[PDB]
Amino acid sequence: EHVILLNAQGVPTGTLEKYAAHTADTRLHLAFSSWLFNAKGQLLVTRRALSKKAWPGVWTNSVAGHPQLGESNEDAVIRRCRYELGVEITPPESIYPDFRYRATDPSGIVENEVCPVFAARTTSALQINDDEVMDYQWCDLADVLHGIDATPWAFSPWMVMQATNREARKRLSAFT
Amino acid sequence: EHVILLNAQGVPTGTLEKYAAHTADTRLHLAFSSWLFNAKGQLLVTRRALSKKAWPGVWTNSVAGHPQLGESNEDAVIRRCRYELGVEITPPESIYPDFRYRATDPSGIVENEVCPVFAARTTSALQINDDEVMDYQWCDLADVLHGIDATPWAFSPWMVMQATNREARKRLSAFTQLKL
Ligand SMILES: *[C@](C)(CO)CCOP(=O)(O)OP(=O)(O)O
Ligand SMILES: *[C@](C)(CO)CCOP(=O)(O)OP(=O)(O)O
Ligand SMILES: [Mg+2]
Ligand SMILES: [Mg+2]
Ligand SMILES: [Mn+2]
Ligand SMILES: [Mn+2]
Repeated sequence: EHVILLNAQGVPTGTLEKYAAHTADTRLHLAFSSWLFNAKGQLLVTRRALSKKAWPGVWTNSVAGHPQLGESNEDAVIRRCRYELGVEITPPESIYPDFRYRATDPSGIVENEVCPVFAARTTSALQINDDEVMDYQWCDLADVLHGIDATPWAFSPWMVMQATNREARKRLSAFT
Repeated sequence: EHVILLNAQGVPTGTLEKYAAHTADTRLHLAFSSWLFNAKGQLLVTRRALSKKAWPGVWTNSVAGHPQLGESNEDAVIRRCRYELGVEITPPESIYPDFRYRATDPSGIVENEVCPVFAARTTSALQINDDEVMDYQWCDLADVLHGIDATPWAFSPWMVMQATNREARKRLSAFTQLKL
């Protein structure tokens, strides 16, 4: 498992093993983020396990990860959905293609990522991997957005940025 | 370091070392909770360190803990503000003296408490103890209660229980006024 190093524009230039890649000095690399809703249209919010190297125990959007060499983003989303949440989904759709971001977690670990965002529908029940997810909630995107809007700090900075982007937010609410 | 065990009545019967006291079988014990406001009237919200035995890495109100033998609840609040936040405060005001709660944390640790709740004002800078607190925010009370109303699952339930109590809530409003 690797992350794909990106140059100034997003051209891959190499790889690092995923664990060695996330440090206090994390270099720019490829990523994705996805927002999952159920058939009923509830938003799935997850809490990252205490063993995640970056933002452990943080409430965030449904699923995020790092596409591997030669892997489509949509495939990356599907893979991590199965891996973290043991869940099957509809074909992921673009919600925030240009999302890119850098931040530092309370322990000083950095994530530095070009991160296209997607939305999709689960088509199966969840089967949680507790090495990745320590908790989750099915809720209403409206309340979730109220929450991000009221107390952003209660949530991952990445989740907050995606939901604060006008386009992404409008797309998530129409997805719903 | 211990907790003060209480019988069915809220009456002390002795003590138990703190760590050992908090398990899946936690006995009723004495505790406290405090909501801290700075001079501006902003509420301090904190994120419990990852190493906390109960609700590690969870967002909650400013400070909480266990009064020790011979110590008053109010001196408890004061000591813990110093210990966890390194911050001095005004005399803790009682805002929810009869709060009592039981809850199981994401890993099964139970907390079972008689937990009088206080509010105070800080009178010094923070010196966060990262053995106890991994993150904090200064914010507007109304915002926090909106976050609490919207996604209550994103916070420790104790903060939520205390905050949805009408009088404790009104008392907390009193501390949002600026004060020099
Ligand atoms: C970037 C947006 C956030 O760091 C996505 C990375 O997700 P993460 O869950 O940390 O990666 P994995 O461990 O591959 O799931
Ligand atoms: C009861 C309200 C919550 O469990 C107070 C105990 O909180 P905690 O901060 O975990 O106690 P200490 O470890 O003594 O600080
Ligand atoms: Mg992930
Ligand atoms: Mg405490
Ligand atoms: Mn990464
Ligand atoms: Mn306790």
